Amino acid sequence: TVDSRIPTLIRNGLQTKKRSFFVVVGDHAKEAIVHLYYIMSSMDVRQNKSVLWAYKKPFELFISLNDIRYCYYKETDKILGNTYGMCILQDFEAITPNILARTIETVEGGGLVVLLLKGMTSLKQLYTMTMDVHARYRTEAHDDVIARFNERFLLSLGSCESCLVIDDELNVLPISGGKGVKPLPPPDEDEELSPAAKELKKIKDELEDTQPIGSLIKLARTVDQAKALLTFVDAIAEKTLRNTVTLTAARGRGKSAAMGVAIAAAVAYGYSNIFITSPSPENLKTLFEFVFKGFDALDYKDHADYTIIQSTNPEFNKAIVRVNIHRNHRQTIQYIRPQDAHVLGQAELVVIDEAAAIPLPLVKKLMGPYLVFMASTISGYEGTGRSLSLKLIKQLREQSRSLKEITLSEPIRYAQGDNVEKWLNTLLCLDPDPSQCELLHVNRDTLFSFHPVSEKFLQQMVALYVASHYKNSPNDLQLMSDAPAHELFVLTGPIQEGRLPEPLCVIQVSLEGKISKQSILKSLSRGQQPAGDLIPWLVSQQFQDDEFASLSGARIVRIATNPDYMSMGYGSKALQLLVDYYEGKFADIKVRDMHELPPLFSKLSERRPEKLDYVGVSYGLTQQLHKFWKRAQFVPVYLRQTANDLTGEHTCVMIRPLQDGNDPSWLGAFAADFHKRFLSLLSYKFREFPSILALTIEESANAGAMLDPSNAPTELTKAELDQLFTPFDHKRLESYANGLLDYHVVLDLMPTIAQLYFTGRLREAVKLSGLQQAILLALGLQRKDIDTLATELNLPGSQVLAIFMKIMRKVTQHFGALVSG
Amino acid sequence: TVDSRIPTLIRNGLQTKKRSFFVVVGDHAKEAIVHLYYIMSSMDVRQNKSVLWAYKKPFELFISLNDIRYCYYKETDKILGNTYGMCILQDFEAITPNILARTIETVEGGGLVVLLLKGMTSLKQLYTMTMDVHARYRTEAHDDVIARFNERFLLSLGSCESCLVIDDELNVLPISGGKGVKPLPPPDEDEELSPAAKELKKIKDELEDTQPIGSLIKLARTVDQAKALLTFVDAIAEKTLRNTVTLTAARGRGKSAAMGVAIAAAVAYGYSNIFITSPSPENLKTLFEFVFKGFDALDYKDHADYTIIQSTNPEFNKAIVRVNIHRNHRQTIQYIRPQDAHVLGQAELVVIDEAAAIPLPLVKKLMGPYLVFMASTISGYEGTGRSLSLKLIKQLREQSRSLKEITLSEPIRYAQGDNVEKWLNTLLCLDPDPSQCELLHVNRDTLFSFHPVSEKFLQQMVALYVASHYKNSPNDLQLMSDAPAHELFVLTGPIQEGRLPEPLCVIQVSLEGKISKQSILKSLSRGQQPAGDLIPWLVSQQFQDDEFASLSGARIVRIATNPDYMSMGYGSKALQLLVDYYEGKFADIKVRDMHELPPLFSKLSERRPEKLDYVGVSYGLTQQLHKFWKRAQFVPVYLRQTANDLTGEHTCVMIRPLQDGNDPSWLGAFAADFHKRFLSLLSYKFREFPSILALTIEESANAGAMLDPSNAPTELTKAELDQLFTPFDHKRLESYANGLLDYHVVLDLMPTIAQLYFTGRLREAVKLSGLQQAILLALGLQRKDIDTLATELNLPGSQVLAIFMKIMRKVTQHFGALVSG
Ligand SMILES: CC(C)(COP(=O)(O)OP(=O)(O)OC[C@H]1O[C@@H](n2cnc3c(N)ncnc32)[C@@H](O)[C@@H]1OP(=O)(O)O)[C@@H](O)C(=O)NCCC(=O)NCCSCC(=O)Nc1ccn([C@@H]2O[C@H](CO)[C@H](O)[C@@H]2O)c(=O)n1
Ligand SMILES: CC(C)(COP(=O)(O)OP(=O)(O)OC[C@H]1O[C@@H](n2cnc3c(N)ncnc32)[C@@H](O)[C@@H]1OP(=O)(O)O)[C@@H](O)C(=O)NCCC(=O)NCCSCC(=O)Nc1ccn([C@@H]2O[C@H](CO)[C@H](O)[C@@H]2O)c(=O)n1
Ligand SMILES: Nc1ncnc2c1ncn2[C@@H]1O[C@H](COP(=O)(O)OP(=O)(O)O)[C@@H](O)[C@H]1O
Ligand SMILES: Nc1ncnc2c1ncn2[C@@H]1O[C@H](COP(=O)(O)OP(=O)(O)O)[C@@H](O)[C@H]1O
Repeated sequence: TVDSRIPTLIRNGLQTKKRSFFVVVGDHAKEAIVHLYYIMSSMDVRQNKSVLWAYKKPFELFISLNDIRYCYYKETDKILGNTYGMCILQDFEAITPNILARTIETVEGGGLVVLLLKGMTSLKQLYTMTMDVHARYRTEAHDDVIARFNERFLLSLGSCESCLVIDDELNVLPISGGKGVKPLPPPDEDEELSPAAKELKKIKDELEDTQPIGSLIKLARTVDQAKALLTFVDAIAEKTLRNTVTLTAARGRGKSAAMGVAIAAAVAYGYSNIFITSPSPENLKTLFEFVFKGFDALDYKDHADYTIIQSTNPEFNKAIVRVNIHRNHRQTIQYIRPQDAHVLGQAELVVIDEAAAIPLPLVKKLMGPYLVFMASTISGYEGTGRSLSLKLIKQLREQSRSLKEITLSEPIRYAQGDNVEKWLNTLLCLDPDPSQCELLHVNRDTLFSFHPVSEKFLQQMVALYVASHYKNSPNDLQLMSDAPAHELFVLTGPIQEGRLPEPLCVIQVSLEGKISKQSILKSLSRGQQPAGDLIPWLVSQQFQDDEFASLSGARIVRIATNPDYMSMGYGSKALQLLVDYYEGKFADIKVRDMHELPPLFSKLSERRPEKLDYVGVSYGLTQQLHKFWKRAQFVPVYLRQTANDLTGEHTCVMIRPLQDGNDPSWLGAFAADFHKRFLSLLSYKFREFPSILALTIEESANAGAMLDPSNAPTELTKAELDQLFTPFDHKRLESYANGLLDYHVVLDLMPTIAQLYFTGRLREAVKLSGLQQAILLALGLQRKDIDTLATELNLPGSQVLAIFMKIMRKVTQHFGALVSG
Repeated sequence: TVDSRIPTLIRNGLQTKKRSFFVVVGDHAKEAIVHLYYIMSSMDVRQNKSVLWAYKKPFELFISLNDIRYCYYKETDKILGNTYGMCILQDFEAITPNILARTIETVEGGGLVVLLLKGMTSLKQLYTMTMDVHARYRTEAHDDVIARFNERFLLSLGSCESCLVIDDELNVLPISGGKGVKPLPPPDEDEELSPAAKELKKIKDELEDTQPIGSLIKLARTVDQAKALLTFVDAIAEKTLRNTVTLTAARGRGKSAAMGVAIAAAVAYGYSNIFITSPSPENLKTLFEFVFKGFDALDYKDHADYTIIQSTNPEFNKAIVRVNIHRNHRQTIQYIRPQDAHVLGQAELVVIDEAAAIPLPLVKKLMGPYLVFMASTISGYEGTGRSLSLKLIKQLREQSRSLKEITLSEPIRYAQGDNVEKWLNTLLCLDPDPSQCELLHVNRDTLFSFHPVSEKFLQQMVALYVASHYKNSPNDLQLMSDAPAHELFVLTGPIQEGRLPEPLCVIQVSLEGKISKQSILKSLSRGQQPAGDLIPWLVSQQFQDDEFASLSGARIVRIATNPDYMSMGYGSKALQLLVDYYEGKFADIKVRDMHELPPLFSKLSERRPEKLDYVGVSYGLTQQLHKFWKRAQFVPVYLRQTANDLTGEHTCVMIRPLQDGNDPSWLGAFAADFHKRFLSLLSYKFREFPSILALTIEESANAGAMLDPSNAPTELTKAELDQLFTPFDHKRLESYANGLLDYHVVLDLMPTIAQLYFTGRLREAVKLSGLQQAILLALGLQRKDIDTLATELNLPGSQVLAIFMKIMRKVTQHFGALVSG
């Protein structure tokens, strides 16, 4: 006698085409799943689909009757863009937030989601379970890890109306939030149909006569997708290259699939040069899948009218790089990286999938005097921050000849308003004068306790620091929840009682350091790296130092303010409060844990700070971001040569010696060493730096070198000048300074003069303005051509020569005076 | 009573459609020309065309009745691709060989060519005329200039059968070679027509039905041009991109015009991406002229089916850069420079006009997996050497899927076998064991005396040294003929009597130097440059030296061997003979000058050489050419940073101190100064040099610095090493040498280590192989990326790191031993 709730929930999910959720507890879950599949199959025959099964590393007879796909947790990326009738998760030890999102969105509506839990006497042991991720965050300085994600995961099962926590012998648990589910009325679909379906049938048959719309539009499944297809084709049909269509929606809405049909329409419309740009070739798996689907709807013949060129040479062997069409005249569909903007000088259509993830300058150069298609993801898994989307939307409007924007709401695989989708979005959190503001430390125990007040703030703070991420990674939530030493700080204004304060800025601080001299020397003699810390474990390796790792410090993992209050002062003010705080300036029912709840908003005054020596931040170098860090008295110590592939910017590490009463000389050695490294390294992979940006780093690094008085530079004597330049070199300089010689001859002297000036030897003798320093820096250490410098400075080439010659007569006169005197 | 020869010659030229030549002598030539035009017009009405007139800086009534175009001698390039019924040259002072060719080829068949000569008592004063060109060759060391081109010009008038040296009062001179011209038989063209015309009419009407050939083929004027059109279109019609058509002919044959119709055919055939590459946009004036002519034959409508985009922004405002076609789908015709090979990744047709003038590597990268059209000029004005054409033809055959070659012979504007064309080609000369060979000095007085034996050798030697010129410049003949100090040397084998020796190698040596210390200081204090000499006038300016210009030397203006005997030894052997020779090791009838003729083949033994200090050569740097010069014991002194636009290579100057018994130390200072300049300048515009090529220059320059013993480098002491690297830098080096650190960290030390090695400080301490030196040179002084180095060396990137790490453990151990010891 099976319980009647399981058949009731299964029928409810199938009738409305919304996913159902189940969790099995026990060591004999094989009996449960086969009974679950029996109920699902005995009530409907349209669900005999693939049963996705994921593990890290009778039932025997039944597994040989239905299609089962076994996919590894690390290999779950291969099932992207697919559809399965049931998702199964077996090993709890490896279901990260990223994996949970990936294996859930690939389930069709009306299916089942079943999660396998190992044999348990009671469910109270799940909150303290070990994982495969706390093993990452273990450090010798901070080892103990408190598991909080499992606490939130088990408490959130009650907030899902389609979740049934089933048992080994088919029994329901009180923690399940769907125990009170009532059966739906019997379906009546013989004549009555959903209004969206009637609207979808209306638009399909209305344009059936017209071609190529009549054949392509049958591929659409939603009204929102269909309206995008007409919007795309309408731009194509005008045969005018002054259009631009921007599409934004969530993940799983069909923007990429609708993008492919738009491209297939353009091919049939007589378009020769078609280009696709995307952050990764992986994102084009579905886009190129529906181009062929659209081609099949157009009755194109394989190996006769089109060919598929697969770029199997690189690691992404499955990626499609080019498709050639030779029906009447040779038409082509080429996939290029966003950086390759030179090929687009002859194009007619550019499709930019996931344009939000592309850096804004790349999109700016990608768009030209042709037709551009754009798609973006604003919510859901792998979403984008609201700030970058706003920047992209505003930028396109400035360029506007015609721009049209559309949106998609209804999903494809599951009905809108899905219960499991809402539960997962909530679980992963996918979607005043500064002087009066005060910083508050957020207690992580109450924050992730799934309390209604706690949950509301968690959504606000999560959306605060993911508002600028190029891609939304849910694994960061696992990081904050289960970190051993990460502390969360929020800056709020003066807020009255009864109203939760609005987070104006969120700072995540990780405690780093306390490295024993044995541990550093053990691994500095090898190539292995625990990578528990970043700032102490990099400066020690980069500088081959032994004392810095022994210090104790903090790493600013993430700092973000509200996008509405940007450039107002709520970020710098939070940093100063955080800096002063570390300076010691402030002296089987499983209900939510109502007890053991400390004040969520524990003020900094009532908590004693730790004794810290420095604060460090590792961040992607940008001119605006660097200016903010330098304002907070940070000095660079490191700057990675290999620019990040996704963003195109170099990682920069800054360290501030916040502790007062301590020697500011251990950092003076680090800043000086980097400063002398930067000058010589300005020609290796730093040649692409703008002159102004590279100058600012040099000034900041030089300022940091002044923390140590022993690093003060000495003047240049006459004896040193003679050792550096032969009399032939001097006579060349005098003639050029008089305007009697071309500048090309005196060009080998750039490294000598520029190094002398920027190392401080010539800095006090001759004073140069901001513009002259930038030209000398580029010509001397970046080895930039004059024409390249003229373009970058937005100045004529002759004017650059005039400024450069001004630099010489200042240097030439001092050199002559030094030798003569 | 006018003489009957002028009407007879005019009728002869008109009937056969060959140009006629006249020369007028006197101060009242206006009476002669108007009588000449009267005879021309009174006998035919199809000659009332434009009368081109060129000057540097009644008749009044008659000039207002006919079209006259006045063009400046320097501005004669604007009449390129035009057609005129009569060419007039007035000022003898500026009719250079280049100008003479330019103003002659633009005359239609049957027209007149009249050259105006100022009033003369006798013609004997023409041989000694000053010009506007000898003013260039005047030098303070060598001032007197003997005019020989005018001597050859006046003697060659007798070798032209259509040249009548007319007088002021219509009288003929004995020097004229057409005084015995007999009248042609009366024409019979009512029914009888030339066989070429019948063949031309046959091919036009045969393909009249077929389109787009039927309309385009009417543009052809010769059978050879027509056969090219069918050859071009046949490649287009196959719709297969595995074809390549190479066209070679003389200048004025119609290769460019036939190229345009081929492009217009491709547009009508459904070709979207069409690209044109040429050395200069000027060469495309006629090609783009006939594309529109072909478009008009296709009845394309301006501003409705095609648009003309003119690149007026640069200096070549008349150049057409792009043409867009939007009849059915957007088709385009884009003009790109040969260097821009990245855009061709999507193309369907590439037209390479004047492919011979393009460097071979550029053509190699221009051709890809598409259809390529090629045209070249092999003879006539602005021709190309036989060596480069052979290199291009062979290279294409190696790449062969299908290749077809065609040729054109019959001209367009004038009938084949034109008398004036043959006279001009002759006038401008447009078209054994080495141990047994001996060098011979060619006497310039007899060489340019127009003697039948002398003329035959002149054609062989001219074709010898223009066999490698990218473009054929006839002004060089004016240089050799009227130079004040240039001496011509030819190397011949042992040849029996009665047979003129075959020139195996020709060397043109210009005597340079003897600059007073006042003259150098006068202009070294200013920016003006007489530019009479090159090697003494550049080393003095580049090095700010005062003694080198006072020396006496020789410049090897041009050295070329027979293309059949290349890489055999006839060039190096001639150089050694020339070097030893300067070392003093060898103790109104105007007939051709039969008297005053020295031995044309005066041996070096019977002529006393001049006391010389050095021999210098200015040449375009190539790896093969540099190896030959270094073998002859030459050392570089200069290397221009700005690569030549046409060829893409940098000018290099080498100097050899051939004089024995003299101090080889004045050059040791020059070579050492360049060697220290090259190391620092390897990052400014020399970054494009291959590692092997840049290494060879460094070795050669370093070897030259050894001529001065005082320039020998000293060893590196322990004190110097500590001054260069801080203990942090040393500890970084030890860790990397052990394989305990990434190579990116130890990268700022490249300029320090590479400079130390290549300056000689570390050269004797540590020995590096040829491959290791090249990697260290590029990574240290060229700042090349590893991936760039891996591609250039045709080696995997990991292997480059392995070799680079080998370089360190040699340097690291010496540094440790130096400090420890
Ligand atoms: C706005 C803000 C800076 C200050 O906020 P404020 O508004 O409060 O500025 P304030 O008024 O105080 O001073 C005024 C002065 O600030 C300046 N300023 C004004 N506006 C801007 C501006 N828009 N940008 C910059 N500077 C600005 C200046 O212009 C002005 O000078 P001015 O005064 O006269 O005008 C800060 O709060 C904020 O939200 N930044 C956005 C989030 C962020 O990135 N924070 C830094 C994180 S570091 C550790 C870290 O994790 N790094 C990473 C990052 C990514 N990745 C990977 O890449 C992927 C995603 O990228 C992937 O996810 C992965 O993660 C990674 O691996 N590691
Ligand atoms: C062939 C030749 C070198 C030796 O002749 P050989 O056959 O005899 O060589 P040999 O047997 O003695 O030694 C064997 C060794 O020679 C080597 N070697 C073997 N074959 C080659 C090879 N094909 N090329 C190179 N090196 C080779 C080596 O590979 C082998 O080593 P290996 O041994 O084991 O194998 C010489 O004779 C010759 O024709 N060179 C062609 C004409 C030329 O350019 N001469 C130099 C002129 S400099 C002053 C000057 O005016 N410069 C310019 C030039 C242009 N421009 C502007 O650019 C426009 C036009 O460009 C425009 O017109 C304007 O003018 C300008 O402004 N200024
Ligand atoms: N018109 C359609 N017809 C059928 N399936 C579709 C359609 N549109 C989307 N899908 C489903 O959605 C998946 C594609 O993901 P999609 O939502 O297009 O990515 P994105 O979120 O980038 O738009 C495919 O696996 C497919 O099953
Ligand atoms: N098919 C043609 N019809 C008329 N004129 C032509 C034709 N072909 C060549 N010409 C004449 O030749 C000139 C073009 O020079 P051309 O010989 O094509 O240059 P290239 O020597 O590079 O082929 C034009 O001025 C034109 O008058």
